[PDB]
Amino acid sequence: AMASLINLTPHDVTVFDGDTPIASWPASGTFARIMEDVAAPAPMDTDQGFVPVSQVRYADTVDGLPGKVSGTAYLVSRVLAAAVPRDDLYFPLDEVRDATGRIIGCRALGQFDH
Amino acid sequence: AMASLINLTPHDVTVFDGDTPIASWPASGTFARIMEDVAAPAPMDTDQGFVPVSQVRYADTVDGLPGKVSGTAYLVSRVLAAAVPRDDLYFPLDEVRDATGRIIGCRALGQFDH
Repeated sequence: AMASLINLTPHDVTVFDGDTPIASWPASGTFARIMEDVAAPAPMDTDQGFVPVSQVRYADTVDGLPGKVSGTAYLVSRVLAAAVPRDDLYFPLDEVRDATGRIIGCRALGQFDH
Repeated sequence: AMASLINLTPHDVTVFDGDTPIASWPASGTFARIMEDVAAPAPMDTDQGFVPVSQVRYADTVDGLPGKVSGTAYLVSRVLAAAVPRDDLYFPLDEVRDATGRIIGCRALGQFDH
């Protein structure tokens, strides 16, 4: 039935119903992500000239993502949710922005269908 | 040797060396992405109250991504590049922002190491 969500993204997540925030989860301080190692750039010859290109290697595990348990689930980046086919991962869906374009909330959470 | 890059993202991609744009590729109008179908939200019972959650289904192919050829490669979203382990996909790396936080360029391109 009821679950609590822990926010593993760098920003507070707030769901808006119209102008009313109906749920909010503070950034936990932990950022669930697949860690990377960005190599120094090497030059690529393009029509536009020489362009720096870095190879990016990624870990085989996720950092900052707790284990599944009954009754707790996780707010993560959409990119992580796409990469990790777990059914306890939720991401902000339908971003709500202020006039400057800054994200202040979302209209729903999303879950990838597996 | 030399390659041209087609920009399959919604924004112009400009690589900066310091304050100087050393390469730029205009948005082609085609956005390479795995297409989605977002279901109507269903309620999830959370400690924060009832929250709308949409299931998101994704296609088995990529839309807007041309076939590999010698001498042409593709600028795509980092999220697509992560999902599709092709060696002709490049994404903006090390975003350069103006004072308002708007992305105006990048310092390099990235490629995921396979």
